[PDB]
Amino acid sequence: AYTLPQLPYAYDALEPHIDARTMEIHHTKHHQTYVDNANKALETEFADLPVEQLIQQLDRVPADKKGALRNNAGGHANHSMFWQIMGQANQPSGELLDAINSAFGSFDAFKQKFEDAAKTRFGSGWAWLVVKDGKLDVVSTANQDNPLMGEAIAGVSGTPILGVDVWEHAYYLNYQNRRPDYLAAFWNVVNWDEVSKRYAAAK
Ligand SMILES: [Mn+2]
Repeated sequence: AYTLPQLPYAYDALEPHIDARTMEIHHTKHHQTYVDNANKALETEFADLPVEQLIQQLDRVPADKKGALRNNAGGHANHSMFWQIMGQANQPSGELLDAINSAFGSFDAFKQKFEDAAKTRFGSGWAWLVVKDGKLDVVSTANQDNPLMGEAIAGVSGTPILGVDVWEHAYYLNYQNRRPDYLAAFWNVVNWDEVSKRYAAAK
């Protein structure tokens, strides 16, 4: 059903912002296990949907496969997006920048807001820039929850166009407890061409 997608770049392509050993473990170990356990939970009538569509249909799948698919289909969708919105000062332009200035006042203030949501995510989770009713918004989720899941499951909603992984596995080898330093580094590896593309597709 699902497979591990290939990275668009080498494991060391994001140095020194994210370390190569982390990129390799994160991808070949953590994401792989999300795929494995998602596939095992789908082996069911929902195994033909792409992961992005499945996680919109969780309140629908059996009551007892729901936790495993949420966590694991969630983890697959999230990490799959995550590799694609990174790439080797760095900022958006065009319509996405205009919408950022409209929703948050400025690129610099959007960053602050995105960082703050990432920092106050207590425990494991993600921070997201989403499109909701045509407008940009910053939110976060717990664990492998995704805003595509809806308000009831995820506690928030919208279509993610960018996300940052703040599970500790995402930054502990390079930054230990220093999440904020990880978050500042993350800005240097965002691929805003890809994010601009996702914004066009979702507005
Ligand atoms: Mn992760």
